[PDB]
Amino acid sequence: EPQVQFKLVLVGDGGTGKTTFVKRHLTGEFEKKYVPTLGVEVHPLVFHTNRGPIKFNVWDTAGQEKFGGLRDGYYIQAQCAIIMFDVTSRVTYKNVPNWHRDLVRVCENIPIVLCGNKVDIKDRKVKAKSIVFHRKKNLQYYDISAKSNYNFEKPFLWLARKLIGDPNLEFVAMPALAPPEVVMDPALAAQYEHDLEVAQTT
Amino acid sequence: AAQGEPQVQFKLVLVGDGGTGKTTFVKRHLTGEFEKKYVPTLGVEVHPLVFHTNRGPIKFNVWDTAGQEKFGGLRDGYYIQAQCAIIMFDVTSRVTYKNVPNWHRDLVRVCENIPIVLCGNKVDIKDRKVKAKSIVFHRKKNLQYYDISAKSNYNFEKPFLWLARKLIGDPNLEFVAMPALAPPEVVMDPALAAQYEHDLEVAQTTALPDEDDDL
Ligand SMILES: Nc1nc2c(ncn2[C@@H]2O[C@H](COP(=O)(O)OP(=O)(O)O)[C@@H](O)[C@H]2O)c(=O)[nH]1
Ligand SMILES: Nc1nc2c(ncn2[C@@H]2O[C@H](COP(=O)(O)OP(=O)(O)O)[C@@H](O)[C@H]2O)c(=O)[nH]1
Ligand SMILES: [Mg+2]
Ligand SMILES: [Mg+2]
Repeated sequence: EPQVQFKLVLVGDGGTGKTTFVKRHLTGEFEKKYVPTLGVEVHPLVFHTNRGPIKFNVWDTAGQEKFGGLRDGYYIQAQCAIIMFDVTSRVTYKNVPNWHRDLVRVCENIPIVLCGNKVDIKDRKVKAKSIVFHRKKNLQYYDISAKSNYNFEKPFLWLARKLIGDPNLEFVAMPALAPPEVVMDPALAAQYEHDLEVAQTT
Repeated sequence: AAQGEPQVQFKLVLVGDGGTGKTTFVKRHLTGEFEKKYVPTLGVEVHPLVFHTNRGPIKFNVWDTAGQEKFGGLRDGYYIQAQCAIIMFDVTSRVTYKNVPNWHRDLVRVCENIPIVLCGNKVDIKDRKVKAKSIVFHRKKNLQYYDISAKSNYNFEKPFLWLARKLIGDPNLEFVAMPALAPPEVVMDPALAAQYEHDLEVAQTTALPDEDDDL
């Protein structure tokens, strides 16, 4: 018996929280592999479902998105992807169409999740209403906070259900995660769950 | 004290045009059909549908008509004190889907804002007429849509699980075992159903806003 494993490419502008988000899964950070010529650290994030164990091999840049775009060798053969932006910085959100264009060019029809990071910060600029355009392009969306572990499992559980072809798949146990570095205010979480229902109802 | 401690129970009214499959749908729960009670003043059968959740047992008292919706509207006593509802139509007959707004408006006049599920029945029939493209304009205030097939038991538990989450105020509530159901009288194609479920989700997002200024 082999191992069920998928290549996942994590992309988005420099400074949005890609490396802080991938590093919450403790054992994946411990067993990571650095490949200098591709400009990547591949993290093996194992998750335990009701039908057995699965492995997401998450590709995280080495910081070469700050002064340029990514090569075709980073994208080739990916089976799924995450695009990230910061919700306190509008320029990171406006570059989302161009990250999506690269994924489509090299990989065609793969399941992709869009993530808005840094929702623990009070003065938010990009809100639920501005994500409607991306949902019409077939991206799935979640509000995330990498520092407090808010909604960490959501992107990986939606991607596992799509790939396997089972809408009733569940995780039976959570992976060991880095302890929260900030508190996710509970009044802000309830308001943002309300914003998303109002924007996407009907 | 199990008998002293009451029962959690809700009145559910089941409404929609004559011939849409309401009686057939409510009869799939076998113990509900065996224990039903007749009310002669209003002409209704009340079926006690028991479901077992992760926090314990609950009971939906379903009020099914005796066919007086075929000749006209229903009296005020049928609707009074309902806590939730189901509105049904037939996907091979377009006049039943066009009367959906009139059934909704009767509900809100007597009962105001109770939680409602809209069901499109008879998705086992090959030549389907009302599809997902036409259905995604009706889901608005306090309402949810599910495709359904009463003869094959397709999606039977979905309307009842969405309503229990809304009535109790618990979005993580689950059913821990299924009720005994009448054995299927026709097969629902598994590849057809998944296609139909994906069609509703993509029709959802194509109807949506994209108009600046929304609060
Ligand atoms: N408060 C807060 N700061 C965050 C969060 N995610 C990232 N940051 C900050 O954003 C900066 C860049 O993070 P980094 O992981 O290097 O992002 P990357 O360049 O996309 O890989 C750092 O100062 C982080 O501490 C978040 O969830 N909350
Ligand atoms: N094939 C099929 N026929 C159905 C289904 N539901 C209802 N019918 C048929 O539709 C007709 C009306 O059913 P009935 O339960 O009397 O509906 P009511 O008047 O709304 O209470 C009958 O001939 C049923 O057998 C279904 O899921 N599949
Ligand atoms: Mg980085
Ligand atoms: Mg009937």
